[PDB]
Amino acid sequence: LHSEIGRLNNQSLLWGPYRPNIYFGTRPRIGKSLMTGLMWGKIESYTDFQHTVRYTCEQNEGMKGYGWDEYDPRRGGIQSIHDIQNGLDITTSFVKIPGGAHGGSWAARIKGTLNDDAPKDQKTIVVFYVSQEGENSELEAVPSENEFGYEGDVILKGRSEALGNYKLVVTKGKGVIPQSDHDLSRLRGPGQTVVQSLTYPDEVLWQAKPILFQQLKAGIDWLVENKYDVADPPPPWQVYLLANKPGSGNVHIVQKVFEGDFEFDILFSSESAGKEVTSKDLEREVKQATEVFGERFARVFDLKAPFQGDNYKKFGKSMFSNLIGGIGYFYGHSLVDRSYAPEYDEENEGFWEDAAEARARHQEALEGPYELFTSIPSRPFFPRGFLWDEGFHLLPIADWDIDLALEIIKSWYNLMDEDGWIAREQILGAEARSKVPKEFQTQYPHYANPPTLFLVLDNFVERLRKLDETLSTASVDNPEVGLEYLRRLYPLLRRQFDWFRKTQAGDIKSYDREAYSTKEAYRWRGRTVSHCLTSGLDDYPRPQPPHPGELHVDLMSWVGVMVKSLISIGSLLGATEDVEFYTKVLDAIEHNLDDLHWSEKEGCYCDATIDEFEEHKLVCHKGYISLFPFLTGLLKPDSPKLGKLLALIGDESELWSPYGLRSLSKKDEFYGTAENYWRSPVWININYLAIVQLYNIATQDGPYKETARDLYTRLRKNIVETVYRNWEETGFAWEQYNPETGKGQRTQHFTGWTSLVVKIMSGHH
Ligand SMILES: CS(=O)(=O)c1cc(Br)cc(NCc2cccc(CN3C[C@H](O)[C@@H](O)[C@H](O)[C@H]3CO)c2)c1
Ligand SMILES: *[C@@H]1O[C@H](CO)[C@@H](O)[C@H](O)[C@H]1NC(C)=O
Repeated sequence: LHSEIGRLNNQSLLWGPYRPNIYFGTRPRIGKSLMTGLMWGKIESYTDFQHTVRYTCEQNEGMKGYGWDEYDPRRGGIQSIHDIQNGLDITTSFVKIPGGAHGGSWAARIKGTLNDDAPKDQKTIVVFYVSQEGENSELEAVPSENEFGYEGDVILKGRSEALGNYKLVVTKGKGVIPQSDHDLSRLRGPGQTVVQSLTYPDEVLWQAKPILFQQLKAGIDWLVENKYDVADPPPPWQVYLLANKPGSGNVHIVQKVFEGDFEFDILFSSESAGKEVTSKDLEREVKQATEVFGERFARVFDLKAPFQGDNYKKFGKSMFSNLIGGIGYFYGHSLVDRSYAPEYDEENEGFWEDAAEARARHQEALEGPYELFTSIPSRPFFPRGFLWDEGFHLLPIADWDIDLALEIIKSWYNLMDEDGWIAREQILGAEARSKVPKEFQTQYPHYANPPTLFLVLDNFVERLRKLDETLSTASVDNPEVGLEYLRRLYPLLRRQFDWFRKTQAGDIKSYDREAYSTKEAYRWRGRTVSHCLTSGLDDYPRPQPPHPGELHVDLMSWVGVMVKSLISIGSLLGATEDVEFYTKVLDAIEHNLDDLHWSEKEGCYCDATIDEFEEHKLVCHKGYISLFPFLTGLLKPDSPKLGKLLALIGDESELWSPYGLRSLSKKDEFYGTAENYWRSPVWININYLAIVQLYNIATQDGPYKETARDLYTRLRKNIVETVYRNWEETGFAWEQYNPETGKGQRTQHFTGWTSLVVKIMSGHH
């Protein structure tokens, strides 16, 4: 039955708009297959279209906003794009139709409406670009009856091992098509849908913009050669209309020009299924998907007071939809330094200069290929897998569709190498790389990232203990299936646990350090004078200078999160030998958090170094780091240390702003200094951890029940309202929030862990 659910999940999830790096495009969960993308831009001049054309996601003055109004990857959804530069409001509706043996069928409606500022007679170029990778696959444009292009539908017939036989149709659509009275119309026609069918080597098919522009340029060169000149030039929109040449190839460019509003459909029909998909099917299944999205949202994200209002529900639907709508399928080689240079051990003072010298040997090489199916922080800025971000992303997604979340977890752990390393940043293939400066592509097998994916696994375990509808929960509804998933993943979780303990070890034994355990102590590898990128809190202040005797309380707390998860999963699988070890490690971390990291003077947890005189020193910088044992759920609800942490959390002069918890205390010497990334702003991912732990204490007997209830109530309200007010004013989820003004700052379209807000509103943890 595990095998049966696996195949049905495969078939359900195969097709999607799984190219979140571009406004709109489709690909299946197959490395070398059929991909589509949408391009559009106004044309007012002989030179403007190169500057107006849209393809890859951006955010700037020219784009008001964009995102998914509703989305669920098994069914499809609706995207809204508000383009000021091109004066267009665009809708892309995408729907999946199950059937046959090859992942089913799908359809898209593209609709563009001029805004009130646009010229009513605006000419808009729209391109549908289709590519297919594979040695033994075929794709052919059926030629038109008409001389110069198509009056009706463009039909593509293709075949592959992976998709079987299929037909991809771009409909005639509705809208005025401009007609040229120019002499050129005798050879190029007066204006119509055109198709160019081309072949390039498989590895460059993703470069749609340059491929398109090379064809436009060859057309303009043809005009120059054949005496079309500035004495009497064709109109711009005819100069940029490709000569019709349909045929077979691994690239097909479908170009339409519209005057005023337009719409057209894309119908992908799987031959292995029944009747071919129609525009009538598309309209019906779009209406059905909305109805089903609506009913699941009310069940899963039942917003509690005081966020019951319709405004909050629309806000919640927008944040959730953009998070799950960012799901991508990536395929290609990663760039990895596999030298394991001894400088990467960082055992000496000044280790950052040694490691810089090693990096400057440039022994990094492409390896793979790998695939990844994952949500992303940001379409315009970070359209790729980040390891600790994905733990936050999957908390709401698992509520929606636990089988989807387990698919993404499996996809991530299938990247783990023999030693137990997953790269914190997955840049798979040339397309993924095109967005990342070379200096920043190379992954390092000594760089960790917080194991936040274990949190998702903890939610799954608690749910396990206590057709698209049925599939979404198969892995909890059928315990045999749930357990088999954990049996197969369990060794990889354990391998990662051992990797952390082996590669991120701190030094107790070699200094004057007293503690309950000689073993449990941790130091993030990879830190520079001003940074610790691997912790996730890039520029949160750490001991100066960095030093091989450093110990990091967040890293120890993360290892606690992992042991506790392995106790749970180990127990379920009857791995008795394993569970007794985990139990002794947990006990050791509990004691060593106090013996190495607790400051009585300051009343919080601290990172540690060793002095100029080789002695253990605490270095206290009050902020997220100070609370880590509490954020990760390691403290007993009666702990005196908890009470001191609750006082710190609640203190307005330290962490507590009207807009949420500050990353760093106003009292710290490093408040608002340097890049001020994690040195004052409010981050929703760490606020979400605080909110969940306060709620845990508020719904249990103990000395802090009422303190925790008050802080829970207020922090939930402060966080939700800051994210909502900013969404209402800007249309955006932001990366972080200003604790003086409450303004969203840094990166827009951060959905992204800012979307946890939908879990905070729905409550009941
Ligand atoms: C002056 S700056 O404000 O542009 C600035 C200051 C400092 Br210092 C460092 C950086 N790095 C750039 C950078 C690269 C890749 C992803 C991110 C986004 N975040 C950063 C999160 O910290 C990380 O936890 C999270 O996984 C990651 C993904 O969501 C950012 C930028
Ligand atoms: C889905 O089935 C195909 C069959 O060719 C298989 O090779 C592929 O790995 C499966 N997809 C996954 C594991 O998501």
